[PDB]
Amino acid sequence: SIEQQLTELRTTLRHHEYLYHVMDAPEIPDAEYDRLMRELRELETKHPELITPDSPTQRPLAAFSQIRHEVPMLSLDNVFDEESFLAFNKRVQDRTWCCELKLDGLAVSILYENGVLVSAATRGDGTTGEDITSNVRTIRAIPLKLHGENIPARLEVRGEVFLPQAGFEKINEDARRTGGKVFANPRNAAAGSLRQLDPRITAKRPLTFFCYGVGVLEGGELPDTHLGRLLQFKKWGLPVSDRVTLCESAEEVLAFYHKVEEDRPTLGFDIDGVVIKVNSLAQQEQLGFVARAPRWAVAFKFPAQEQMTFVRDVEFQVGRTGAITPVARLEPVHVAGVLVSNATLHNADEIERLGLRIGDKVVIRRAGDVIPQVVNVVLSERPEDTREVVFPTHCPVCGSDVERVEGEAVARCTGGLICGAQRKESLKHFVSRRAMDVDGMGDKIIDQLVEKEYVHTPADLFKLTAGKLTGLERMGPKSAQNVVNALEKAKETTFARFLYALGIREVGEATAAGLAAYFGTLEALEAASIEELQKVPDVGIVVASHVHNFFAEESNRNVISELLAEGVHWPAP
DNA sequence: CATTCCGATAGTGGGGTCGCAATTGT
DNA sequence: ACAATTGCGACCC
DNA sequence: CACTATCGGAATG
Ligand SMILES: NC(=O)c1cc2cc(Br)c(C(F)(F)F)nc2nc1N
Ligand SMILES: [Zn+2]
Repeated sequence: SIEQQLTELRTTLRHHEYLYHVMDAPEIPDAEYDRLMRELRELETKHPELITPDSPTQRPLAAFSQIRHEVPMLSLDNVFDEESFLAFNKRVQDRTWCCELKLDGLAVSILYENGVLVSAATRGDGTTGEDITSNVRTIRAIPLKLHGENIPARLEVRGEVFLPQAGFEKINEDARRTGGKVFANPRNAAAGSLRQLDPRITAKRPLTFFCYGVGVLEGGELPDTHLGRLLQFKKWGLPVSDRVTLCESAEEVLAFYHKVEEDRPTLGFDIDGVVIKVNSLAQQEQLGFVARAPRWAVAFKFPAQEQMTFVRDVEFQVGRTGAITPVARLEPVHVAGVLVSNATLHNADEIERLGLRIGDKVVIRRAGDVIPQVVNVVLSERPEDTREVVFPTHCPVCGSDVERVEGEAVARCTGGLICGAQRKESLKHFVSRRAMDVDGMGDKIIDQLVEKEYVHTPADLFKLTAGKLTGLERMGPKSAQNVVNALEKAKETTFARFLYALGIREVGEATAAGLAAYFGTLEALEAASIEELQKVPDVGIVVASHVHNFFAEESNRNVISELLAEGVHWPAP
């Protein structure tokens, strides 16, 4: 019953608050609480007459919980120049543009139920995000209540939370006065603001919001035009950029891009491109989505700001597949709002292309306004003393022979199971967000688990007890029990995540999804010949043979039978 | 047909902010 | 002792 | 978050 449903929710919420007052605790540390507050708002908005004056929603810091988005929040593929846009355009035609500023903030999804704001979440991994409702409620530009006609029963508004330049500078002024923490740039400051435990701190940071999209939608009368939906949003009280434009050709899109580039300094806030999307919702549904991103939109980026620094060293790091990746250690320099000290160098071939020597002066940028990249050596400034970058012929960790197969770029450690670096990075991978998802298990504790020889394969993680853990460096009684707990909860996975977690060569997230959908179960998968494997969409000789060799080797079957015995499971399909 | 091209994925890599709890300090 | 500082890892881009 | 070497399969002559 719904009367029964409300009291049950209200009673546990007031239990939590009473436990909190009585322990004079610094916060309700249980994620249950923010979740139950969400469940109770939903139910109460759904039955507005049954709301009581002293209901917990009518009003204690609480730990952040999570929100699943049935409609994924994905990424945008990038284009960096006019010719790449044209190739985007042709790809669309071959399978009207609404043109928008790409606000530099973070993505937030806000669920209104019957027009009443009920939750807000971050993107997370696309499916599951952080519940940040309490922080979002504080944002002046986001209404608690929609107003107007044909408001849908359920409307999930997607948008960008950002901090304008005057608000960023305001907060840094406050920090400088009161000896507080000074922020590096508006993008990373906006993300931080939204993750405060304490909504009252978020409230003093002048975050604003612009809508760009819809998630779930049930009821209402929205048009089939995306701009049309953005104008409806605005009729309902939601903030929408004054700059959303319709373009009828690729040439008009290019003029929009150049005009926004020219006007960038006058906007009052930061942006990192424009977003170009298929305006028609029915043309968007026909174009669909790749694993990572829609086929009907790109981000068209502006050129990234460059700076000069010099390379102090080049180190070679060992990956889980044995890959040896060079990394430049740079003299720290500021670039577009952040301190850059490192950049990948990809491979031996790239180093040769740059003709990079240790000591060289280099041009550096944040690729796509994010990730350090080395552009080129400045040869005319090369110092009298520089040193040759020698690629490792022996694994810097375990000592084994490095092998590079004829005509391929990547050089590997041949140590396999004896390599500690490989051991460590296979576990970091096993445990990662998109695989087994074990909270708390990062590089340091994995580094010790392996160094101390406590874990040899993944099933060993499930045997660790809190006592075994407490004794480690930077571990203790509470963090030990948190890890045993996380490991317990992570046993319930999915067939795809499990396949992904094993680190079969060439089998990453999308290919694991693929084998899982096709084979249904692990025994089918295990019994496949190289030939039935090649039937799976996007599985070819190379993937077939890795999948086959892997399941063929008893060690690998035992890893799995062991993880199965430690209690790892997923739903029968 | 062999060959080249291209869409998409796998497997690497970066910096900032902040919560929790280990540790240091008082 | 408990209070301040800070290592680590989650999570934003 | 990006780069891009690679894979698998579609386009070319
Ligand atoms: N950062 C931005 O301002 C922005 C981000 C978007 C992300 C996605 Br995913 C989309 C999609 F169209 F795919 F939903 N649109 C967007 N539009 C925008 N203006
Ligand atoms: Zn090695």
